[PDB]
Amino acid sequence: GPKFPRVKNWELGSITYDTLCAQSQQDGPCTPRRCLGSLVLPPPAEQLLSQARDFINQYYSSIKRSGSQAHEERLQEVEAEVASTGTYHLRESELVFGAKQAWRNAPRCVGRIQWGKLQVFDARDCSSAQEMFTYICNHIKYATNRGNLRSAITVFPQRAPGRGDFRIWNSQLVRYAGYRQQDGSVRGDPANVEITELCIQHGWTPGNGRFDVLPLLLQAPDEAPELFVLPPELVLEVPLEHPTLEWFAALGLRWYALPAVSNMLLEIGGLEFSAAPFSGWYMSTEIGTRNLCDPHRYNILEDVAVCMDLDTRTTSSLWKDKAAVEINLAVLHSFQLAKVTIVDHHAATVSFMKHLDNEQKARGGCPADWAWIVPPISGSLTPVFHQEMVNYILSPAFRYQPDPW
Amino acid sequence: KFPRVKNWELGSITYDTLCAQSQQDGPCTPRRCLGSLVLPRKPAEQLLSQARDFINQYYSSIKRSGSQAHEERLQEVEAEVASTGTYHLRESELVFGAKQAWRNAPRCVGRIQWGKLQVFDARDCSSAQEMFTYICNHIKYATNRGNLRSAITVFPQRAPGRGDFRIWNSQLVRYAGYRQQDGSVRGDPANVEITELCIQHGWTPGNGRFDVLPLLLQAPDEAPELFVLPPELVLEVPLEHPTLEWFAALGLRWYALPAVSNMLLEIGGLEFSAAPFSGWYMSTEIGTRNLCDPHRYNILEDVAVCMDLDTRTTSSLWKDKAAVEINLAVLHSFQLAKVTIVDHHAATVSFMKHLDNEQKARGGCPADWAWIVPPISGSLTPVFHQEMVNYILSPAFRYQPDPW
Ligand code: HEM
Ligand code: HEM
Ligand SMILES: Cc1cc(N)nc(CCc2cncc(N3CCN(C)CC3)c2)c1
Ligand SMILES: Cc1cc(N)nc(CCc2cncc(N3CCN(C)CC3)c2)c1
Ligand SMILES: C[C@H](O)[C@H](O)[C@H]1CNc2nc(N)[nH]c(=O)c2N1
Ligand SMILES: C[C@H](O)[C@H](O)[C@H]1CNc2nc(N)[nH]c(=O)c2N1
Ligand SMILES: [Zn+2]
Repeated sequence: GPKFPRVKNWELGSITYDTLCAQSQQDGPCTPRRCLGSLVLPPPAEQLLSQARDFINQYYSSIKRSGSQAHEERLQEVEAEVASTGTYHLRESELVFGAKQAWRNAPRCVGRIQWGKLQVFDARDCSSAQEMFTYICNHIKYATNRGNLRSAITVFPQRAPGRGDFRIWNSQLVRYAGYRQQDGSVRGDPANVEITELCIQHGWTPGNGRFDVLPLLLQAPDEAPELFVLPPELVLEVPLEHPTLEWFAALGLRWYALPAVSNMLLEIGGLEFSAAPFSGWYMSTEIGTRNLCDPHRYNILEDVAVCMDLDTRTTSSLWKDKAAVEINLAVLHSFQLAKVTIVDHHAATVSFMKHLDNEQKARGGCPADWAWIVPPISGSLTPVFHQEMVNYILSPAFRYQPDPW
Repeated sequence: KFPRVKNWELGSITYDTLCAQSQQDGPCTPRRCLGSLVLPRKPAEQLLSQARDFINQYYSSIKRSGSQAHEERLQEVEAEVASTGTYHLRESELVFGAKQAWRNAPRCVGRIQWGKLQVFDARDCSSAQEMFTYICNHIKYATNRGNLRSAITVFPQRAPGRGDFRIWNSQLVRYAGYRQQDGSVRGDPANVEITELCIQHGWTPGNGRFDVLPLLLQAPDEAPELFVLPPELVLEVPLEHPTLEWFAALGLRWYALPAVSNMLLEIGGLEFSAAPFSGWYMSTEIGTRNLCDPHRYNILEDVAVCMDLDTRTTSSLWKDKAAVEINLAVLHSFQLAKVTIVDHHAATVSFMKHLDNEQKARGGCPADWAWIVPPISGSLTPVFHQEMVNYILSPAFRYQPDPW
C-alpha cells in the first residue's frame, strides 16, 4: 500500500515502512541498474543557505518551536550572516544537537541506542596545534574515565573560506605503529604503515614493538603538522587473557580501551568541521575478530589455532571459527576483568534492534547499512541479520574526507 | 560510469563493465539502497528483443555469430513471435540458457560449478503424474548415492491464457511443520503453510520433527495433486559429532539434496514456472540457518546446555560455541556418510576463484554480498573483504508468486 520502502524482519515476521528516507537530501551510490551497497568508499552561498535553513528547521523542530518568532529570527540571522561573510556560525546548543544528530544518522554504527548520551566538547576557540593537543588529552581523560567509558566528541573550528583546515592526521587517537620490515612483512598493525612512516618523516623516533602507541600529527591552519606524544598514563590498555586457556596470556596481546575516530568530517547545516574526533566504547568483535584476525591486520588466527592444537591443514576442521571464538572470548573476559567498558556482539545487536524500534516511532525509520551492522562473526545468530534495512544519507552527518597529505 | 571494485585484504582493484549488460532494474535508487531486502516489492517487440538478445548470446557462445545458422535462427524466432505471440527454444539453447541463469545468479556462492549442470528437458510434460516421474528421475540422478551432481529439470514454459505448471513446494525435499495449538510448532516452522496445504489436499500427517513432505504438483488449470516421494529416493544424513558422543542422541538429521523448486527460470523472454534445480549443500545452510535460526529448528540452547555452557549471559559466547559445534557435526556426518558437502571456507575460496575467472571472461560478476558472505565467521572468509556489484542479468532465476 504505502509509497515507501517496506521493511521486513524475517525472524519475527513483522513489517514496517521507512518514511524517513523521504528526508534524504543526498544521493548514495546505488542506481536501479546496479547496487553498490557493499563498497566501503564510493560553498555556493545558495547551497549553504538551503542546507543551513534545513538544519535550523531540524533544530527548531527538535525543541518544538517550528514557525515561532525565534525560529524565523534565527533563519533571518543565518541568511544575513552568510550574505555578508559567505559562512555562518552555530549557537552552542545547535552544535550539540547537530553532533548528536550526526551520530544518530550514521548508518554504519551499531551503537546508536546511545546517541542521546553524547558529551559534546566545544573547542571552536582553539587556535594552535598545542591547544588541539590539550583539548584532545582532556577528551581522552574524560572519555576514558578510568575504564568506565563515556561517549564524547570534541569539535574544533569549522572550515573557513580562504584559510587552512584544522586536521588530525591520525585516523584514530590511539593507533599502534606498523613497521615495515626488510623482508617485506610488517611488525605491529599493518593498517597503520602509512601514518607510522609520516610520523617518522615528521621527527618521531620509532620503537620496534608490535604495540607501540603512535604520536598524534596535529595540524592547525596553514601550518605544518606538529607531533605530540600522548602521556602513557592517559592511554588505557588492556592485556588480553583467556578465562580457561592459561597460555593465551603468554601471547602478549593487548588492545587499547578507547576507540576514538579522528579523521572524519562532521557536517552540520552546510558547515564542515574537519577536526571533530569522537569516541565511544568497543564492541568486542572489532578487536577480537577484525583487528586481531583480519589477514591484513595482526593476523593471529593461525598462531592461536596452533596453540589450541587444531587441524590447520584443512578448512573443514573449522579451526578458524574455533580460534576466532576463543580470541573474542579473551577480549570480552579481559576487558571485564580490567573493568573497562566493552559490549559483545550479541548485547550490541539486541540493543540496536531496540534502537530501530525507537527510531521507527520517533522518525518513521532509521538509515542502516546492513553489511556493517551485522557482526563479522556469528552473523545470523544475532537478530540484526534477519532485519531488512534501508540505507540512505541524512544530514547532519559524519563523512569521509581526503587525507591532508 | 563503471564501478571501481576493490578487495580490501589484497589491495587489488577491478572495474565491472558487465553491469552495463543489465536490462532489468533492481530495487535501489540514488536516494536509498534496498540491497538487504530478500524479495522484490512487486508488448511483443519486448519479447522479440529479449529473444534476439538471447539468441545472440547463444550463437556467440558457440563462436558462430553472424553465421547463416545464426541468421536463420533469428528469422525463425521472429516468424514465430509475429504469428503466435511467442516461440520455442531448441534443447541446446535451453541447456545454454539454464547454465547462464545459474552463472548470473548473484546470491549463489556455488557458481564456480556453473558450466557443469545436467539439464533435463521436461517440456513434453502434460500431467502432474508425468511431472512426478521427471522429478523422481531428477532426484535419482542428482543424488547419485551421495556423489551429488548439479541438475535442473525444465517443465513446459508459461503460455498466454493458460495456468502455469507449478511445483507448490519451495524445495523438493522439505520437513513438515505441524502447528500445535499450544502456540508452538513441531518440525520446520518455515514449512507450516505448505504442510497445511498438503493435509488439506488429503495427506495423512505424521507427528515427527523430520517428516518428509509429499510434493504438490500442478498441471495447468487443474487442482494440484499429491505425490509421496519413495523414501529410498530421499537420502538423509544422521547428524553426529566427532568428539561429543551425546550429540547423536539429539536425533538430528538433514536431507542430502538441496533442490529449489518454486523459482521461475527466464530465458530469452520465455518463462519456465517449474524448473527445479539442485546442487549440494554448503554446511552453514544446515548447521547455522536451518538448525540454529530462531524461527527454524532453533537448537542452539539445547546444544549449549548439553555442552554445559553458561547460558545466563551473552558475553560467554555460548551461542557462538554451540553454533561452531553444530556446523562441525554437519560436516563430519556428511563426510562419514560419503555425501557431498562443502564448508563455508572452501566455498568462499572457490567463489573468489570464480570472481577472477568471470572478470576475465565477462569483465564482471553480479554478486549479492549479504548472501555470498556466510552467516557465521563472515570476516574469516575472503569474500567478506571483497567489494561486489549486484545487478540483474538475463537468463535469470526469479521469484514468482505462490500459486494459491
Ligand atoms: C558508544 C559505543 C559505540 C559503539 C559500541 C559503536 C560501534 C560501532 C561499530 C562496531 C562500528 C563499525 C566500525 C567498523 O567495523 O569499521 C561503528 C561505526 C561508526 N560509528 Fe559507532 N559506536 C559507538 C559510539 C559512536 C559515537 C560516540 C559516534 C559519534 C558521535 C559514532 C559514530 C560512528 C560513525 C560515524 C561510524 C562509521 C565510520 C565508518 O564508516 O567506519 N559511534 N560504530
Ligand atoms: C553445486 C553446489 C551449489 C552450492 C554449494 C550452492 C550454494 C548456494 C547458497 C549457499 C545459496 C544461498 C541460499 C541461502 O542462503 O539460503 C545459493 C543460492 C542460490 N543458488 Fe546456488 N548452490 C549450488 C548450486 C546451484 C545450482 C545448480 C543452481 C541453479 C542451476 C543454483 C542457483 C541458485 C540460485 C538462483 C540462488 C538464489 C536463491 C534465492 O534467491 O532464494 N545453485 N546457492
Ligand atoms: C566511536 C567508535 C566506537 C566504536 N566502537 N567503533 C568505531 C569505529 C572504528 C572504525 C573502524 N574501522 C574503520 C573506521 N573508519 C574510521 C574513519 N575512517 C575515515 C575510515 C575507517 C572506524 C567508532
Ligand atoms: C541449488 C542450491 C544449493 C544450495 N546448497 N543451496 C540452495 C539455496 C536453497 C534456498 C535457501 N533459502 C532460500 C531459498 N529460496 C528458494 C526460493 N524461494 C522462492 C525463496 C527461498 C532457497 C540452492
Ligand atoms: C567489502 C566490504 O564492504 C567490507 O569488507 C566491509 C564489510 N562490512 C564491514 N562491517 C563493519 N562493521 N566494518 C567494516 O570495516 C566492514 N567492512
Ligand atoms: C534481511 C537479510 O537480508 C536476510 O536475513 C538475508 C541476509 N543474507 C542471507 N544470506 C543467505 N545466503 N541466505 C539468506 O537467506 C540470507 N538472508
Ligand atoms: Zn543498493
